[PDB]
Amino acid sequence: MDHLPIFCQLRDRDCLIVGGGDVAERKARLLLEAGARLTVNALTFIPQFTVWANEGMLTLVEGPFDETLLDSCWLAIAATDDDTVNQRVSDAAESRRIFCNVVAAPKAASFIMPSIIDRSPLMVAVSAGGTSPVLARLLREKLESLLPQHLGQVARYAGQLRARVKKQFATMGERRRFWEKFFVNDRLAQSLANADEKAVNATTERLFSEPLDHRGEVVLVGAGPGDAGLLTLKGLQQIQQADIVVYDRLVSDDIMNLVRRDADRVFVGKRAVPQEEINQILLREAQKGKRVVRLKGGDPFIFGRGGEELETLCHAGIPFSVVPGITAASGCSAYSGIPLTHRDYAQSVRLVTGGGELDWENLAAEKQTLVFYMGLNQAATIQEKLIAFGMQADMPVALVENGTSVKQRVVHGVLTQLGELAQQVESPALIIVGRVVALRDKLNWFS
Amino acid sequence: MDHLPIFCQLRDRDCLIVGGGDVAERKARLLLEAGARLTVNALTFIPQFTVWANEGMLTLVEGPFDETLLDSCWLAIAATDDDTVNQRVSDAAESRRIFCNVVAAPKAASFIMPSIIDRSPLMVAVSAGGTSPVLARLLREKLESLLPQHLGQVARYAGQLRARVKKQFATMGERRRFWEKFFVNDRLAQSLANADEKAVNATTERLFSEPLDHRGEVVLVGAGPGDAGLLTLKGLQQIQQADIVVYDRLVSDDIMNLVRRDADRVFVGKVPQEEINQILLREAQKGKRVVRLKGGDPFIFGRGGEELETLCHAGIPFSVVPGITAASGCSAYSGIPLTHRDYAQSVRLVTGHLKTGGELDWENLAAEKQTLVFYMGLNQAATIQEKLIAFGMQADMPVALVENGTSVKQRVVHGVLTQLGELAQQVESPALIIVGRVVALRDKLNWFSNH
Ligand SMILES: Nc1ncnc2c1ncn2[C@@H]1O[C@H](CSCC[C@H](N)C(=O)O)[C@@H](O)[C@H]1O
Ligand SMILES: Nc1ncnc2c1ncn2[C@@H]1O[C@H](CSCC[C@H](N)C(=O)O)[C@@H](O)[C@H]1O
Ligand SMILES: [Cl-]
Repeated sequence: MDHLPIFCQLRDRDCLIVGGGDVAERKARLLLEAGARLTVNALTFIPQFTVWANEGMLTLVEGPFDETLLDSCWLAIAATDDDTVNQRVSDAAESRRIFCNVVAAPKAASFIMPSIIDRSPLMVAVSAGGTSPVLARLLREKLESLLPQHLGQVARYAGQLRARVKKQFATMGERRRFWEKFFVNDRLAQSLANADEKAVNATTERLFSEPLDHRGEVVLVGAGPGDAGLLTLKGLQQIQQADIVVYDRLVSDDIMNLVRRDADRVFVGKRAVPQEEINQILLREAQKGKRVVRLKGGDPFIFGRGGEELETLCHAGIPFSVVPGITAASGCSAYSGIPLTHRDYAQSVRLVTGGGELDWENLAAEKQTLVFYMGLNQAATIQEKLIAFGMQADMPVALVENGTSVKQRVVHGVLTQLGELAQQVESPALIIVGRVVALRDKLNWFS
Repeated sequence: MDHLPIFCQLRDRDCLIVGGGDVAERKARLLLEAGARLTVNALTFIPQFTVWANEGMLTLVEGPFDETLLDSCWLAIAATDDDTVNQRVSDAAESRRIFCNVVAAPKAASFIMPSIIDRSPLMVAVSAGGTSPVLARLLREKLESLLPQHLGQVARYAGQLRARVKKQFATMGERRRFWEKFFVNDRLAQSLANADEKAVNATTERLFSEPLDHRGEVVLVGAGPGDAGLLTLKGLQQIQQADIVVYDRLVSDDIMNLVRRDADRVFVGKVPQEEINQILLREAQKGKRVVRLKGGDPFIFGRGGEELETLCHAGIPFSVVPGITAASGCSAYSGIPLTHRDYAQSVRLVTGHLKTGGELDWENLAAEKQTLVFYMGLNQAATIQEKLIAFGMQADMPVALVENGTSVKQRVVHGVLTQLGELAQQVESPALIIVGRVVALRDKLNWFSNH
């Protein structure tokens, strides 16, 4: 430790930036977010500064550097392109004992500005002293993955709640157990972000009433189509906080390698298990006060039977939420360079499954993009019917298997070849029909 | 933000602690490790101060608070059990514009001391600012598990190499590609921790020798419909590393706070299409990392094709990260599942207005067993009501408009088809129109909020 990190309260304190270009604008925004009473000294300003000055948000002083602008200041920043000026500013502040930063130069400055993760009042700052700014960027990326946006909201609420955390919890050990289910109860977090100050109470007293070991909720989470990068932030946060993960084949191992190692896993997909057993497993492991995560390929509410799994839980009074995901259509479209819409090619995208019967004349109408989920088997009779109902036989067709994954296969061509091309693939695969499939020869950036 | 974190260089700068107990000792240890010229001024001192002064590491002043002792200082810590004394200290630091800390009063004074995770020269600082100390330790301990031990050695060796990297690579782009390869090299990390110099050099020489890609790139990122938690991991990596971010009206302020602070942002809302094409094409010419940040998914009514079509021929590398489309987002947050059993066998994503001429194929849209989702159809609600009824759709078919779906300003109004026109008047862009029997599932699956 040769830098001491301190968290400064800058609201209504005079702070000086010397320089009027892009780098000053990024430091000025930073210091404006924190409530500095800010002056900016420069030989000229990029328009964004003249805007801020008109909204009364800071003060501009045009001209050369005047060291008297430091007379009543608490922090200084050199952010010009002239090392002579920066050196003058740096030297004017050391004799006044104003902490000072030189953007150009970590050395020869009395403070360094780190990377920040803002969740006010909660804050995390990362630096390595000027040695490795990229490595701090990498740390900041990861930390932004991991901290819910609304954690600051719950941070705050914990404030005037420490009152009650003693007249209903005696030992410091149980006191921390409560605190631990507090900061992870996203139903409280969403309730606070959405100002719903009755969902907030109903969950505040459910936290003081229910036994200390009970945290029973269900979270339906979309895994996305296969690529672990295609998970959502809230999705990742949720599978970090899960007591149990109930998952099937359609969830990739890359996604499962993200699930906390000290967490129960129930494999529920197939081997070589009807819907209602899955419903009972979820119900069962939630009534035991465990935080359940149901992980499903793609998006839960698109052919995932997500609806069925949540109406089993609405009977028994079990909280739940849904974190959506990338359905296969979106992924496969993007990772094969076949946009579902483009210009006036198609007025509508149709996501269709493969009792009752499919309406055939509807599927042949022009100005559509047909996307068939679970249709490899019925693929034979699909080419027959579309031709029989008047679709042009030169209509491009594409089948995308293991979309977005490091083994993705794409097979394209023409509607007349549809039956031949469906043997060349296996589940999970997507049939895409329409004129946009011709775009892959210019847009395919994956293979 | 309520505090601005900075990292002070304390070597040879005077600081005052006032008070002399177990608290004062802890802060004094912190300031001594940071190389400060320390004065402690207290009425009595626990033994640890006595020993520190013996070895000539701080100056002791036994007596009541001496304001003049501030006159030379960069930081003051008030650390006594007397609030009256602590405030006199805070008031003397304020008149001299010296950042001051009061251990008993996080809300008074000028700076707060965070918890520290040392991986010197790597440091992570955590604080909830006094509101939550429990979450501080809970976060601090979790962070302690994520950062390896050898992260310090990698970082120390990175600074030693920083001079060589600046002479050898000319532009900013290729130093960036050097450092990205450097910090994800697990072999190079183990060789430093094992103090194996022959292996450090071998890997270092090969790295300096690799040709680096000088080209820029453009990445279409789907921002999702609004909630910042619905961005994808890949999409966070792109905007956390991007040089320029071209964004539009339909990207929320919460998503934009996730862009790298030292990147420039160009707005394209209210600008036509062929201009966006060129501004992208122009900003990628400088060989920078251009992110085009689009609400929703970029291939569902975002004209992501038009943008990338230029660059297949202009020799620019590009790729696309998909996003949560407004349909998937609004369904999950309205309680309205898009499919369900055989309520619907298919889901239609439809545009609200066509290319001037051309009529929507209402015969097709009117078909049974499908969920209908109209994008940017608000201003045409009344005609969708008419036409659908004209082409067979029943009258009591439920409908829902999800205005601003997935944000904290989300409104949802529902009804039946014959009310579609008046429902649209009490909503504003951006809104989605959902039509079909899955809308009835709302009163059982709504978990988000009663608006
Ligand atoms: N990675 C993938 N590549 C190609 N098709 C996929 C896929 N993942 C899922 N699918 C398609 O989706 C079907 C599973 S049923 C629905 C999947 C999920 N609810 C989603 O939103 O995508 C499979 O039959 C297959 O047609
Ligand atoms: N958060 C939101 N809530 C409701 N409708 C939204 C929305 N975000 C986008 N939309 C709809 O999308 C239209 C723009 S078209 C671009 C959307 C993008 N292709 C996607 O996948 O989402 C808007 O007119 C609006 O009708
Ligand atoms: Cl650094």
